[PDB]
Amino acid sequence: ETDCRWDGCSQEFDSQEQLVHHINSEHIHGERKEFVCHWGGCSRELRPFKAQYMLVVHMRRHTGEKPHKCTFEGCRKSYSRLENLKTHLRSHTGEKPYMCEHEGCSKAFSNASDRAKHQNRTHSNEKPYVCKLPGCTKRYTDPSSLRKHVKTVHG
DNA sequence: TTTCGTCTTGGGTGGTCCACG
DNA sequence: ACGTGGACCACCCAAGACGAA
Ligand SMILES: [Co+2]
Ligand SMILES: [Co+2]
Ligand SMILES: [Co+2]
Ligand SMILES: [Co+2]
Ligand SMILES: [Co+2]
Repeated sequence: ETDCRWDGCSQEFDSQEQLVHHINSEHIHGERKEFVCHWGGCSRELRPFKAQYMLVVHMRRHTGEKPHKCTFEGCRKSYSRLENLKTHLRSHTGEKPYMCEHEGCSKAFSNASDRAKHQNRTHSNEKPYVCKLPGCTKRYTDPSSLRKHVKTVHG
């Protein structure tokens, strides 16, 4: 939010455009000696990336930049991951390209991942969002059901 | 080369919604 | 006679891998 925080760099700024410009040119762009974020609190410190285009997407965490805009006139939602914008898209249509494929369900998602939750969870059997308050033994399929409990109940 | 493509896997929030205790 | 608990979903989004452009 308007100011590099790359280790040592001190450019404050005016527009996302510029900052998210400076990074790719200043820090991520050039060099032939390995790409790693060096941003303040980076949850990976220096867990280098494989390719360097991968770092580049990562910053969008740090930067805030969701550059894949939606097209459907009127709507103005970006994302910062292509995959995402793709799905955000279908919703404008109803496109559920992604059927629960396996064992014999026939239900489908606008996207792959939600198809994989449902997919594993809804045909679960186990419930691994077990609450961890002693004298409960309360477990659910999804973090949401859990979460609601450990706080409607405990907490 | 590197980057994409698209999938897999995985860490979240807000909620409907209704059935059964 | 019935309230809520919790299964299931919608959106959120990071990142591997591995091959294709
Ligand atoms: Co900088
Ligand atoms: Co970082
Ligand atoms: Co849109
Ligand atoms: Co299914
Ligand atoms: Co509990």
